[PDB]
Amino acid sequence: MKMKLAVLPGDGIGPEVMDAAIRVLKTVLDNDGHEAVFENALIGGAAIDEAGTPLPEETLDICRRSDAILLGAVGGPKWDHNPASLRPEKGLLGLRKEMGLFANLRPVKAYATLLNASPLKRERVENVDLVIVRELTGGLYFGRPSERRGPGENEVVDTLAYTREEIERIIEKAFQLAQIRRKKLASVDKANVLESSRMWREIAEETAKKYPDVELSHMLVDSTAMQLIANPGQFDVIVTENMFGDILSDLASVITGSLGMLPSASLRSDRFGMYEPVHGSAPDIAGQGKANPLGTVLSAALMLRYSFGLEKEAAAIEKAVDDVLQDGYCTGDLQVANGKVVSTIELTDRLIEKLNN
Amino acid sequence: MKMKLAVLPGDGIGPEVMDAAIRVLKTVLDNDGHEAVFENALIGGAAIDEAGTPLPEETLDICRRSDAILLGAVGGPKWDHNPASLRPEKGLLGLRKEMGLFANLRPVKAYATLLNASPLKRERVENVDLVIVRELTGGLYFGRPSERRGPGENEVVDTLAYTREEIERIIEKAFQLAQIRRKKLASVDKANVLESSRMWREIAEETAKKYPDVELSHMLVDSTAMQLIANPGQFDVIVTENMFGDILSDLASVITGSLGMLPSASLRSDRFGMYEPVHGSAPDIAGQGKANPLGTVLSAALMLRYSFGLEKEAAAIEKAVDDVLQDGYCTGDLQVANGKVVSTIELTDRLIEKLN
Repeated sequence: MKMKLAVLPGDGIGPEVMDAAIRVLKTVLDNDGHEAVFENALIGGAAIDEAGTPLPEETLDICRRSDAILLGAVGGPKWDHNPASLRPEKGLLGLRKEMGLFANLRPVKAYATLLNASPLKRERVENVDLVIVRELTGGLYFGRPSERRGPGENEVVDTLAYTREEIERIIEKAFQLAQIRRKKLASVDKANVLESSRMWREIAEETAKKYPDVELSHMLVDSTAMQLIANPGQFDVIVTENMFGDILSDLASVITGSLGMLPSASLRSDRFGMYEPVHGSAPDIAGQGKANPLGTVLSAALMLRYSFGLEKEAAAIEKAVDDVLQDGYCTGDLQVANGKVVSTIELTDRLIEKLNN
Repeated sequence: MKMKLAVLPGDGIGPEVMDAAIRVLKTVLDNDGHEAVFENALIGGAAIDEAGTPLPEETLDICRRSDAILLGAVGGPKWDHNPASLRPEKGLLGLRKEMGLFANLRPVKAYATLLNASPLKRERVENVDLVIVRELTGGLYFGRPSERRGPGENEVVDTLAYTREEIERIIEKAFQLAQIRRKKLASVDKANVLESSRMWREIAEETAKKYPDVELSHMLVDSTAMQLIANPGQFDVIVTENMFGDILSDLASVITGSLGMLPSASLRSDRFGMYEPVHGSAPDIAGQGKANPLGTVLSAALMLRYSFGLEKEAAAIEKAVDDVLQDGYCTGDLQVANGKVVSTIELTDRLIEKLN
C-alpha cells in the first residue's frame, strides 16, 4: 500500500541508474495497488557542492522521516582531492552509522545468460543462490586500542572487540533470513583460535533453539573460502563477523562475475533499510547512459522484500530482470548470450514491458 | 656436499609418502653426489603410542642436530578421542614453535595435465605459478589480551599484535624469494583500517630500498582474494600477516584441484627448515599403497632449494614430476589424461627412472 521513500541518487551514474529504479519502482506499485511518495536529497560530492558537506544536515531528516532509503553511488575524480574530512565516501559511511545499520546482506544468485562471464566452470557456479550476511558495527575495525606503542614504536596492536548484544542481533537477523529462504544457515567463525569466535559459536548455538526449522552448521573462515569456489551451490544464508564478511562478500562477488548486477542491502533491528547496487559511481562514463540499471533495480526489489514484505512484486522485478536478459537485451556491460546491446533507458522500458504483460 | 636430515613420517599415509621422497632423494643426491644421513623420529600417533606424547623430547633433540626436517602427517581415528593436550596434532604446533620457524611458503603451480580438476576455466587457471608467504608468530593467533571480560562477562577480545622485527623479517624473506623468481612481491594488508597493516605497508616500503630489482606492489587483503580467483596468473610471490595468510593460502589451494600435490616449507632465519606435503594423513587409505606421493616429493625438492641451494637437484625433481604426469601416470586422485593409474611405489619408480 502506501509507503514513503528517500532517494539519494548521488554522484557519477548514480542519477541515471536511480531513474531506472524509480520508474520500474512505480510500474509495479500502482500495478499491484500500492502507493508511494518519493523525495530526493543530496549525498556525496553533489552535496559537497551545494551544501559544503557530503552528508548534509537536512538529508538526514529526509531519511529519518522516511521508511527506506534508496542509494545510488558516490565518488568522482573531482573531490578526489578534497581533505579527507570533506569527501564523498565520508558522507556515505556517515549516514550508515547515523541510521545505525549493522547488518549488510549480499545476495549472490546466478543467471543463465551470464555464466560465461564467470571465472568458474559452468557446473560450479550454475544454480547458485546465496546471501552473505556481514556484521558491520563490531570487529577489528572499531576495536580500540589501535596504536603503535614503542619504545621507538617497535610495537603495534589492533583489537577485535565484540559484545553479546552485537553478536546476538546480527546472528538473529541471520536466522530470520534463512527462515524465510531455504531455512539453511551456516555460521562462519574461527573458533579454534579466537575467543571471540568461541563466544560467537556459543551464541549462534543458543539462538539455534529459537528457530527449530533452520539447519545450523558451523564452518571455519578458511574452509568457507574454499567451498565458495569449490561448491558455492551448497550455501543458502551465511552469517559472519565484520572482517570475515568484508571478505566472503567480495570473494562471493566474483564467483559469478556478474557485477554491476549485484544488489546490496543494509538493515538493522526493525524494517528500515538502505538499498544500493554494489558497483561504484563509475564517474568516467556518466551521461552516456551506459549505466547498468539492473544492480540498482534488483536493489529496489530487495527493499520491497525485506523492508515492506511485498514478495510478489520483489520477485516480479527479478523475474522480469531475468526474461529481458534471456531475450538477448542488455546494456553492453553484461556478456549476454547472443546479445542485443541497448541503453539504460531502453532497458528500463523492456523491464516495464514484462512487468505489465 | 653433506647434510643431516631428520625423518618424521607421522602416521597414516605419511610413512608411505615419506618413502617415495627418501628414495627420490637417495637417487637425486647421486646426481652431483652428496652424502645424506637420514635419521627417523616419532611424531603424533606414532609417538603417543611408544612414547606418551605427540612430541617426544628425543624427537626434538634429533631435529636440533639436523640440518632439515622431512615430515609426513599426524592425525588418526585411534587418537582423536583422547585429550586435546595429548593428541597427534598438538605435537606438530609444538615442533613448529620449538624450531622457531616464522615463515610459511606454499607455492601453487598449475599443471597442463590436471586442469580438469580446477573449478576455474583454463583461460584463468593455466599459466599459474606463485607462492604465498604467511607470517607465523603474530596476528590474533598469538596476541594478548584475549579473553572474555566486562559485566556478566559479555564482552570478548583478541589482540592483533606485532613487533617491528616480526614484520621486518617476514618481508626480507619474501623479498629474497621474489628476488630469485619473477622478481615480483605483492604485499597484502588492511592499511585502510588496521594500524598494524600501516606499519606493515611501511616496513615493506623501506625494505624495498634494499632490493631495487624487485617490483613491489600493495593490495588490500579483500581484493587479493577475488584476484586470486579472477586473475591468479598475475602473481609471483605474495607475503602477508599471519591471519590473512591463513585464509589466502587455503584460498589458493582450491584453484587447481591438485591438493594431493601441493608442497610446503616452514622457514626462518638461517637455512634450517621443515618441509612437508600440504595434504593431511588420510588414515582411511593407509596401507593400500594408493597415496599420492607427489606432494611430499615436491617438498623434498623444496628442501634442496631453500635449505642447501641445489637449485638444480631440486629442479631436476620438479621437471621429473612434470614428465611422469606427461606420460600419463598417476596414483588415482589425479585426474590425468587417458592416464595409467599406478601404485604409490610404481609412480615412485617412474620418477627414479626419469631422474637419469
